Amino acid sequence: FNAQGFTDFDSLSGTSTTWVNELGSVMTIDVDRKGGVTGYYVNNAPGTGCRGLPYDLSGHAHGSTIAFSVVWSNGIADCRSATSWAGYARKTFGGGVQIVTQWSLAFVGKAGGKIETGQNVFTYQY
Amino acid sequence: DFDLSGTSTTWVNELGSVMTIDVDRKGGVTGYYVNNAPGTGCRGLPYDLSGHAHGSTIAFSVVWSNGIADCRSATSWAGYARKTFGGVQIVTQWSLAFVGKAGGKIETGQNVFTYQA
Ligand SMILES: O=C(O)CCCC[C@@H]1SC[C@@H]2NC(=O)N[C@@H]21
Ligand SMILES: O=C(O)CCCC[C@@H]1SC[C@@H]2NC(=O)N[C@@H]21
Repeated sequence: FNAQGFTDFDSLSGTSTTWVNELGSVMTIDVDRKGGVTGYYVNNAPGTGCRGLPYDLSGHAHGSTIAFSVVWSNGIADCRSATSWAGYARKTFGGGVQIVTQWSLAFVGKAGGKIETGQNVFTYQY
Repeated sequence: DFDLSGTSTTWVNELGSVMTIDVDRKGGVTGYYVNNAPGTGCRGLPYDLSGHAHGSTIAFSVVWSNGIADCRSATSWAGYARKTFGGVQIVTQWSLAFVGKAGGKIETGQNVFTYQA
């Protein structure tokens, strides 16, 4: 792969790439030829659980847009939580690459079922 | 409750969208989404869906391109299982990503899926 060449999420078709957000959480995504997204997310987000373990990641990317989800369970830690990202590619004028996302986090607290929301921007890294 | 492994299940939301999901051994989710939301594109044909369920939580993703019709957008839902009075409900927040005349926008809202056997 090359960030120079990056056109849209088609530029990933058949590539392995690592992406860090502003919280230092890292996803390592395998994009297949037909736009299927598999790999692992590492939460390193302060203030939150299940940090620094691999969590299975599945989604799809087409054109400028991408959606993917994690359930926070692998048989090691369970945070009783699932997270979903939808977003679009952004090409930096510096010739790097970004994914701008809204994430939804669903969990069941002492107060029962609840749904927290926010933004992550992931920057391509090697 | 989402701990479904071995079988398909059919869910329908307040917008009258249908999804049918296969939950593997791990808690992985494949299947198709069928949208019929008032005022949206890509209504009535199926789109691939991927995600994961475990315990009282699930998350799944649909890109709206199936080789037939493309609305150049993607949705992810995250949700929690609410027990009603046999069929479990999935209460969810969805984010919808599209690039338009005002570039990348990301709209949000809530969906309740209802089970059917
Ligand atoms: O604490 C939990 O309930 C489980 C881990 C949550 C990590 C969240 S997902 C939203 C945000 N983005 C990240 O990369 N980390 C946090
Ligand atoms: O209009 C588009 O960009 C493609 C179809 C999107 C359908 C949305 S996804 C959120 C909401 N929930 C549904 O079941 N349908 C709409």
